[PDB]
Amino acid sequence: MDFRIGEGYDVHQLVPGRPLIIGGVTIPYERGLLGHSDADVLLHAITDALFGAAALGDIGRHFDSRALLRECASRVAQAGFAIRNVDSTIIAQAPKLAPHIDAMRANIAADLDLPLDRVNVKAKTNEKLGYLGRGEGIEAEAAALVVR
Amino acid sequence: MDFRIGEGYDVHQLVPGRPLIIGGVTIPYERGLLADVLLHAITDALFGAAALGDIGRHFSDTDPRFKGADSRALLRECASRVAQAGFAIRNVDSTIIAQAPKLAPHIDAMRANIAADLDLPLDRVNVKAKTNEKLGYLGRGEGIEAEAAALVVR
Amino acid sequence: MDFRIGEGYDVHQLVPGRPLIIGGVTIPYERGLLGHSDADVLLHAITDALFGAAALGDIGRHFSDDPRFKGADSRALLRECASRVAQAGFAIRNVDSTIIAQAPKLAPHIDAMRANIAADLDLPLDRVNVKAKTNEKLGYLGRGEGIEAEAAALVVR
Ligand SMILES: [Zn+2]
Ligand SMILES: [Zn+2]
Ligand SMILES: [Zn+2]
Repeated sequence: MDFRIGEGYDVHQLVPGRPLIIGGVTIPYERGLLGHSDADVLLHAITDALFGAAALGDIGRHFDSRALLRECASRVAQAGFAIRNVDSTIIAQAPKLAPHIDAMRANIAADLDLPLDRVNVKAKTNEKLGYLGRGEGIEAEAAALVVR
Repeated sequence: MDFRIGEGYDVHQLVPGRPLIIGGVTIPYERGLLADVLLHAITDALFGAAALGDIGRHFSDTDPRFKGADSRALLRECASRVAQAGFAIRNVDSTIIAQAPKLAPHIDAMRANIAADLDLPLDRVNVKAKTNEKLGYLGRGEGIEAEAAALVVR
Repeated sequence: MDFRIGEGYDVHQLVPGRPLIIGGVTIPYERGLLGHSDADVLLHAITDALFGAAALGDIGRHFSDDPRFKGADSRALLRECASRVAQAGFAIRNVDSTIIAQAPKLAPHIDAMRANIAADLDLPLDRVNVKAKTNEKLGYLGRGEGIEAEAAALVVR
């Protein structure tokens, strides 16, 4: 009954010459996300939500973004926590994300050793507003529930 | 003891020539949303907690089953789907971010609409109001955002 | 087993001539956050998440941007928030949060922020978390026009 919640945020710029990788899925696109890692904004947001729920700090303190997510899960477990569920949203004007959501969920559940029914990924546009609306970047946000 | 959490986001442009409807409430104002940003966010948080995908998967602008549906009917159908999936709703919290108009006078009405649609006691539904301190498109009154969190249990 | 969750958001402009106070920490810097109170964006977001979890409205309902709160210490506001949440019958189980800022560097101050929040909520450190982010050079955040914070809280009645 010792439940905890975590919340995470990430954003990266969309630039020429990078592959677009979100939720571990390589999505055909003219630009990709800019970062030191592969810049997987969704996995990063979920990673931060998991560190937050476990009160283990953040991705900046601790560190392929799937390997990092798998290591995050290891650290959460090390602290005595079990992951109960993850929910998330990706915000991008383009490209279309719906065809790729199922693969992302499958990847996240594998990396977190969760059944598919405890993992969720939602897709949003930003209604043409802000840097998101202009296609300058992609945001992700996440929530995680854990228990010790 | 099988609890789950969900989170939701929505945003729309604020322009003259549309009514302003938030949380099922029509608010007198010179501009409107181009589109109930609060109900959408809550709807998405509930689907998320149940791991049922999102509002786009359930209620396609394509689908004829829901053409013209009010954001409240969609919220009600969301809740029915959440229950059949085996989940009971424990609470909802949310924030509306808008530079104008003032939203405090309307909060109890929004809470009442949401609690009704989700068949929840009023004290398990919360709506919070923020400005964006004149920063960004929110700050310029070009759009309004909402965010939501939901706790459920199977 | 009567758990509830809350979520919070805040933002303030970054301006010359103001103290920069985040998570109760006074951070040396040429600019500070603008607000009616001390404009502690992180404590405000956490305060809203707590009121939200307890279904008690928001920081605007409880602490109106009244001369009673000009210059107000946002740690005193957070403690009063916690007092009201407890009066409503709720116990706090944990808090998580994120600060998004182009500058200054926040990592050196995070542990102090966590300690302040934990003291104010009468929680052990291992139930309080503060994460620091940049906005990867995007938007008004990327231009340093303001600082955002967001929070999540779990409580139980
Ligand atoms: Zn990232
Ligand atoms: Zn919407
Ligand atoms: Zn504030």
